[PDB]
Amino acid sequence: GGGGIGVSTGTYDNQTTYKFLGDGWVEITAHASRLLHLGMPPSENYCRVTV
Amino acid sequence: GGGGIGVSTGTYDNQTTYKFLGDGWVEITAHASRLLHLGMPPSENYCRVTV
Repeated sequence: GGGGIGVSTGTYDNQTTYKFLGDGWVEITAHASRLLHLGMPPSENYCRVTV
Repeated sequence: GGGGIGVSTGTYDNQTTYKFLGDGWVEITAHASRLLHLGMPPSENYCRVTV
């Protein structure tokens, strides 16, 4: 159904919309979309490191 | 009644009001008030002057 490997699961949107309401009030909706690169953690163990 | 020699007959107003309506529309009402000095016309006759 909605879930599928070949179907996209979201929409890229990065635009700042300005909605002027009244009496000088402004609704500023800021959309931000970015592509993220994640890699394998050097270790899978939590570590107490001392500097 | 409303008319009187000692009563003022108007209000001095010289302010630019900004009324934001919506969708970014602005109603700019500009009030302007000035004191005017008028003197007697050098002549009371219409004149066809040639330069």
